[PDB]
Amino acid sequence: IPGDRSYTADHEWIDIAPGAATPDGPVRVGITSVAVEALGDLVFVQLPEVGETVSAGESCGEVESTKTVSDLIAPASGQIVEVNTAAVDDPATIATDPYGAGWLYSVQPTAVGELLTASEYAGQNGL
Amino acid sequence: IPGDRSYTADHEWIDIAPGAATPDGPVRVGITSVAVEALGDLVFVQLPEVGETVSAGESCGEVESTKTVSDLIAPASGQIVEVNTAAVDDPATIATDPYGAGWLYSVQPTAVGELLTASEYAGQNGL
Repeated sequence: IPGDRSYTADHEWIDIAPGAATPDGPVRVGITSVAVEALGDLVFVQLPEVGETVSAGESCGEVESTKTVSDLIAPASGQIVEVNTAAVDDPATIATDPYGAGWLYSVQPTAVGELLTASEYAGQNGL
Repeated sequence: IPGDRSYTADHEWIDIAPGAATPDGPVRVGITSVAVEALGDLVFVQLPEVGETVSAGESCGEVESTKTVSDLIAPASGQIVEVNTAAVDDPATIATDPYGAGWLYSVQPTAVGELLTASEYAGQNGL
């Protein structure tokens, strides 16, 4: 659980350093290693469209394994700027590298929901 | 993670002790605390019917939160002897006590799938 980003109780991360101001630029969002182990082998991923406005705490897509369908819950309100199409196309990549090449989208934030540090999130997950 | 029972890579348990002969009695199945953490607050459970024959590794029911639907994958082949109507009627009970009052059903096993010890299952999930 990289201490270089922030996390949600719903097992996502957003690349705002904990304590930091929300950047004057697009920040990537993804799922945690704990979500990967929860889900199993990923088979389908549905992302918001580039240019859509999402809201913190609202369901804005899904990740899906052979056994589980799980809603993506936006860590931040804002406009979607990029989607990681390599991730959608080869969802096995998300499981390989959830904090790196497996990022799911980037958002330009106007607001953030409840965010946890890596320590707080690790603690919620018995780590 | 109670050391007294067996676990699957899909985040269930079954009350067969490590190295125990597959028993003459019915044994309980349920989900692990890792499963609960991942799912969130549970709002709906679908279990197999009493009298139904299930197959190890086959999807035999479902647990559901507001954000996730997740298939129950049978740890064991066998006949469903009993279901926890209490947990189906009050699924919050499952999050509160996944290894005790939150058990889901009991099965009379004729076979078992891949099972893991408490420690092996802990090691896969970094606990």
